[PDB]
Amino acid sequence: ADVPAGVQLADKQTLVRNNGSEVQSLDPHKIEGVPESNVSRDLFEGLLISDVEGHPSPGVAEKWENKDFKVWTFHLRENAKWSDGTPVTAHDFVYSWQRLADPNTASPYASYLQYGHIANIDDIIAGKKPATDLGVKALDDHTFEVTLSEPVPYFYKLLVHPSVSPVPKSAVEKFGDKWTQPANIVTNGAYKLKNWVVNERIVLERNPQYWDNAKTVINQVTYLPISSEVTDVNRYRSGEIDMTYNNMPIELFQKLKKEIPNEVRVDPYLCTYYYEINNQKAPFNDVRVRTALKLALDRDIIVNKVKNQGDLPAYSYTPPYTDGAKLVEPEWFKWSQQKRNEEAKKLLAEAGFTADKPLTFDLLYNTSDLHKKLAIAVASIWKKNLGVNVNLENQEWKTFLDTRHQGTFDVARAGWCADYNEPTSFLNTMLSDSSNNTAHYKSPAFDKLIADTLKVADDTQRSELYAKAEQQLDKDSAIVPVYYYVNARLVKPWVGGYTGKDPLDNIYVKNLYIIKH
Ligand SMILES: [U]
Ligand SMILES: [U]
Ligand SMILES: [U]
Ligand SMILES: [U]
Ligand SMILES: [U]
Ligand SMILES: [U]
Ligand SMILES: [U]
Ligand SMILES: [U]
Repeated sequence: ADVPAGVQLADKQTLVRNNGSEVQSLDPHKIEGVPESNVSRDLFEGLLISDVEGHPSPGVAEKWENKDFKVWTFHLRENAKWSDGTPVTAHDFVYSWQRLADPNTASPYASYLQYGHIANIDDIIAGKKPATDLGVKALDDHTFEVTLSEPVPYFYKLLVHPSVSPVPKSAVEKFGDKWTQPANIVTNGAYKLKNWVVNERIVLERNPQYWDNAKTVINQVTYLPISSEVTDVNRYRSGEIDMTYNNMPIELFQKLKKEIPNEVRVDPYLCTYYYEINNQKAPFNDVRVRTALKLALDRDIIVNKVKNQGDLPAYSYTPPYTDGAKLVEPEWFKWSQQKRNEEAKKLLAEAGFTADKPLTFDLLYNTSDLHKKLAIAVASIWKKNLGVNVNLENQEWKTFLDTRHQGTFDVARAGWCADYNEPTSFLNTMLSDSSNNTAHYKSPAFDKLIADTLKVADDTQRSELYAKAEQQLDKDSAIVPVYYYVNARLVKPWVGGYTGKDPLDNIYVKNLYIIKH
């Protein structure tokens, strides 16, 4: 943390953050969500990290070079250590990226190495070559070299993500799936794991072996798993929570802006809220049905009337303000809702649905006051506008993600936030073979458009291809875009270091500090 001249620090440097839900895991290769990544950034540190404003910056690698954007060489700082005192080396990264790639690990983020185009990853994911053929090597203990199959000028931006953080081989190998328990885990970030009580709390304590430990200020941070946004706000206002999770309750938000304006942080956020359609399950394999659902949803009611927190009506998957996005707003988005409603009704009537044999399906969401309120509103809008019936179903976070991967669903509430600020951080998840493709969308036309983006060495041609890829996605109505998020959360006045400037919201508790109060 960089504490400004003249700020008086509190004697007690502890922080309590709400984290939305119980994490899927603390293993960097088994996680895919925001709550998981929130904890992962304090415990495991990769090659690069985001600074306090979100720019990719030195992490374990103090400096790096690239040859033709294909061969990337990372110079690892000599004093990088794990919490047990042992050095962090390039061998740790070699083992770790191989483990990520290995199909036996079944990482939801195995395809992150396809997004970076690391040599031989397609063959490794497919079981054709062993994980040891991945194009990574330790040239020495402090030098990690990555070889890509084609030039990727933005490759280094990918490297702040938890899936490419190192994991300690000896603990993994010795304890298997219990390696992340507090008695066994070993970490290389600014913190170490102290306590982990499922559905209660995660408590982290400063890691004195962290190379940048002298600049860490917070000695202990607790992450809570509260999925009720009302409850989070309540325990924030009671004094227990210093930073809410960034999901705000419809019940209280308007009141909060008038009651504690200075605590209500609202900043840009590269995330999209949408209804994910299971594209492989009838009748959702019919484009007429998917298009009907997309068009009948009334974003103006949802965004400005029911939620009204500053979100923007969405017409794409990639947020339009992503670095490199130059998207074309489709003509349907400019129509009246009435006109969208008629076309929708028309498509379902065309698809064989009637008042007597209507369209009935489930709407799955992760337990939340916000998602439940939005799902009820969407259910009523779809009922009223299109005559479709929906059965709402909530599931806890971890189970919810597994259901989507399983494909044991119809429609699910969903949100995707960028892992790196470039359109492919969204678009790559809709590739036929992506491990993150829970829409189960498979389009050769879409796959080809994205494959072509690294076959040109021109930024405008690349941006035109992303725009066309979004148009392919939209034409197929793979999903139902709802709104682009704003990052809205409450932060006590004594919490220093949170700028709100990072559109990815990659917070590190090592950058924060408690002001005397
Ligand atoms: U004190
Ligand atoms: U650049
Ligand atoms: U940029
Ligand atoms: U269903
Ligand atoms: U509620
Ligand atoms: U460039
Ligand atoms: U105080
Ligand atoms: U105090």
